[PDB]
This record gives sequence, structure tokens and C-alpha cells, in this order.
Amino acid sequence: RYRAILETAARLICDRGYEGTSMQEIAAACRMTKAGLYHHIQNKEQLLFAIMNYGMDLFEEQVLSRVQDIANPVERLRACMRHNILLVTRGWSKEVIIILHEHATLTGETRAFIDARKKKYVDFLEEAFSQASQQGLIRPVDPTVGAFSFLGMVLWIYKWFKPDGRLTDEQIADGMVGMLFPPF
Amino acid sequence: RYRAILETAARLICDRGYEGTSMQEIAAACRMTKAGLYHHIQNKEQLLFAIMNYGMDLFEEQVLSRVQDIANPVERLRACMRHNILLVTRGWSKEVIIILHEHATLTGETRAFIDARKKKYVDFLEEAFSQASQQGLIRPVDPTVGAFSFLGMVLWIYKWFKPDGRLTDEQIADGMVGMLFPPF
Ligand SMILES: CC(C)CC(=O)SCCNC(=O)CCNC(=O)[C@H](O)C(C)(C)COP(=O)(O)OP(=O)(O)OC[C@H]1O[C@@H](n2cnc3c(N)ncnc32)[C@H](O)[C@@H]1OP(=O)(O)O
Ligand SMILES: CC(C)CC(=O)SCCNC(=O)CCNC(=O)[C@H](O)C(C)(C)COP(=O)(O)OP(=O)(O)OC[C@H]1O[C@@H](n2cnc3c(N)ncnc32)[C@H](O)[C@@H]1OP(=O)(O)O
Ligand SMILES: [Cl-]
Ligand SMILES: [Cl-]
Ligand SMILES: [Cl-]
Ligand SMILES: [Cl-]
Ligand code: NI
Repeated sequence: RYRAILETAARLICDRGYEGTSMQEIAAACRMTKAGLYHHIQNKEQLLFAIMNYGMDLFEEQVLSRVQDIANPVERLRACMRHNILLVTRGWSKEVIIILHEHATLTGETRAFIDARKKKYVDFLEEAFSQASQQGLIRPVDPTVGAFSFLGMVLWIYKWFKPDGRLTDEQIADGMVGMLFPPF
Repeated sequence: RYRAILETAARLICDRGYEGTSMQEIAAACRMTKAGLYHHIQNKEQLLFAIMNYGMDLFEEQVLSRVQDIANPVERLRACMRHNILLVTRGWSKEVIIILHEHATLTGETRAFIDARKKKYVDFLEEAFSQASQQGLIRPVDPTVGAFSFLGMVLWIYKWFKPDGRLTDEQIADGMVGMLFPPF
């Protein structure tokens, strides 16, 4: 219900961009009037804030919640990569893309909160790289270098991947997992 | 003399973005009137075109021209990664960012000309991944997945790396090379 307003405004802000869209174009795209929409939402910046928070809820529901308890740290990184790739290459890519593109559009207060949620994921990856090196499950590497290589590989996917293409997202996930986390 | 206009305008277009930077603004950052600037550049999108080609020229002079003849295909990928990482982390970080952020700004022949130079790099990486797989120098992997994992790791650096930080760019290059192209 109320999520339908976020998920529809995410489509416009994504294809057309944040600046290109106004609160009026989103009211039209909804069954509400320019007045009705402003009753559910404070302003435009807070609408963007709600979209990004919704995107992190989906990320944590489909990725972090499901892998953060995996005992073996490299098995935890492999699973995290698969879940994160599948999130990027399917329907919820709308809210994920807005988080990356519109990162700089937020105000100071709201960017601090969203980034706090992003930083928990980065710290999750770094900890897993650290544990995996100590236990001899991956070739040693600085945890920060490993985390941002992980994220660079995965999140770059939305720039080139086409679902009608030669390979499925599942085949891509297998390739990246085996290349960054091979048997060791 | 002419690079001054491109370097200066790239700083603006990089910080303020393409839209939000006008010919009037650039004509001021450079000590000129609006017309004196037009004496050496056609229009705004031509300025963007020249900036992107300048950035691809720098990339080819510092990266591709120096590594494309390396015989061993995995040694070729390692060197290519090192050179590309150092390009992302140093004085020419402005032009490369514009090539990525403004990738969809151009259209027509100019767009196609830039995208052809970009596609030449991807195809270079894909060919080297293929050769290294057949020759048993890297763990087998689809060349397209290897190429865009390469590019994701390397180009994502502009979003987090700070030169005043804990690690140097050379240390980051060492870690990334060891992860993607270890002894095999
Ligand atoms: C110095 C440095 C900044 C130089 C550069 O800019 S290098 C390129 C950096 N930018 C990127 O990597 C962003 C993603 N890459 C691209 O968009 C392309 O490589 C560009 C050369 C920019 C051209 O864009 P575009 O015409 O839209 O290309 P496409 O969207 O058609 O696809 C690009 C390649 O990905 C492939 N692809 C897409 N989906 C799949 C799939 N499901 N399975 C297997 N392959 C797939 C697609 O076939 C294409 O590879 P090619 O076969 O054309 O070599
Ligand atoms: C659904 C999914 C997409 C969820 C996500 O969004 S995951 C994150 C995706 N975005 C990115 O990866 C972009 C790059 N990452 C970041 O910018 C940060 O992780 C963010 C949390 C997003 C923003 O944090 P922010 O407050 O802006 O801090 P910075 O922008 O300055 O990022 C610098 C952090 O990376 C590290 N770093 C930077 N330079 C170096 C260096 N020379 N040597 C070693 N480490 C370095 C450094 O650790 C820093 O993090 P801190 O230790 O300062 O907390
Ligand atoms: Cl899984
Ligand atoms: Cl799982
Ligand atoms: Cl970000
Ligand atoms: Cl691009
Ligand atoms: Ni799973």
C-alpha cells in the first residue's frame, strides 16, 4: 500500500533521475493529487530517504539476514556474493541503483544515517575477509581491499548485465565466486 | 594551452556535473569571456566530447599502450591492473570520472565513437582472460565475467580511496592483483 508509493517513485527517480523528476510528476504517476501525496510524505528529500531505507530493508532481508550467521567465513563470503548478485540482477535493482546514483543528493543528516547502514555491510565484509585469512581459507589480503573488491565486482554488474544476454545471473554469480573465492 | 581549458572545465564538470555547469561558468573559471572560449571549442557537448577523448588518450598512453604487447596473458592482466589502478588514484582521476558519470550524456556519432574506444578496452581484457584460461595460467572463467570483474574492482576505487588514508595506491594494487591473478 504505502510501499507502492515508494516503489513507483523509485521507477521515475531511477530512469529519469532525481533532478529530472518533480513531486508533481510523481503525483500524476500515482492515483493521488499533488495535495494527497504531500499528506503521506514530508518533502522530496525525505521521499528519497524513504526509498533508500526501503532499499536497505530489502538488502538486509534478502542478503545480510540470510548469510550473517554462516559459520565458515569464506562460505559466508561466497553466499553473500551470490545473494548480492541476485539482488542486483532482478526486480529490486530499482532501489539499489537509487542508493548508488543518488548517494550525493541526500542532506548531511540523512546521508549519515543511510551511510551508517551501508557501513555495517562494509564492516561485515571486512570481518569475514579477516577471519578467512587468519583461518587460511583465502589467500591473505587486507580486509578493506577485499571488501571493496567484492563490492566493486558485484555492484558494477548493473552497468552491463542484460537478462536477455548470453549468460544468466546465476552463471555470472558462479564465475565471480570461483574467481574471488576459489578452493584454498 | 588547449589542455588548460579542458583540465579546468573537467574540474567543474566533475564536481558540479555536466548539467549545472554552463558555458558561462566555464568561461569564468578560465580567464576568458564567453566568446573567447568559443574561439577554441564549438559548443558544450563538443567540450564534453573533447574531455572524454582527452581522458581516453591519457588512459591509452599510461595503460593500454604500455601493457598491450606483454606476451604472457596473465602478466599482461596484472600489469594492466596496476597501471589502471594508479591512473584512477592520481592526477587524472577527474577525466576518468567524467567518462563514467557522463557516459550517457552524448548521443549519435560522438557517443558511438567514445563507446567504441571503451569497447576496445573490454575486448582487450576479454581476449587476455581467454588466452590465460586456455594456457592454464588462471583458473578457468568466462572472459566476459573476468573482464567486468576486473573493471568493477579497479574503477570502483574512485568511490572510496583517499590518498591520505592508511594504505597507498600501490599497496591496493598489490592486494587486488594477488586476489584476481594469484600464482596458479
Ligand atoms: C579508462 C576507462 C574509464 C575506459 C572505460 O570506460 S572501460 C568501460 C567502463 N564502463 C563499464 O564497464 C560499464 C559497463 N560496460 C558497458 O556498458 C560497455 O562495455 C560499453 C563499451 C560502455 C558499451 O555499452 P553498451 O553498448 O550498452 O554495451 P551492452 O549493454 O550491450 O553490454 C556490454 C557487454 O556486456 C555483455 N553482456 C551483457 N549482458 C550479458 C549477459 N547476460 N551475459 C553475457 N554477456 C552479457 C554484452 O554482451 C557486452 O559485451 P560484448 O559482447 O559486446 O563485448
Ligand atoms: C544494497 C547495497 C548496494 C548496500 C550498499 O550500498 S554497500 C556500499 C556500496 N557503496 C560503495 O561501496 C562506495 C564506496 N564505499 C563508501 O564510500 C563507504 O563505504 C560509505 C559507507 C558508503 C561512505 O562512507 P564515508 O563516510 O563517506 O567515508 P569515505 O567516503 O571516505 O570512504 C572511505 C572508507 O574506505 C577506507 N579507505 C579509504 N581510503 C583508504 C586508504 N587509502 N587505505 C585504506 N583504506 C581506505 C576507509 O576505511 C574508509 O572507511 P573508514 O575506515 O573511514 O570508516
Ligand atoms: Cl547461497
Ligand atoms: Cl545461504
Ligand atoms: Cl555509495
Ligand atoms: Cl561506462
Ligand atoms: Ni544462500
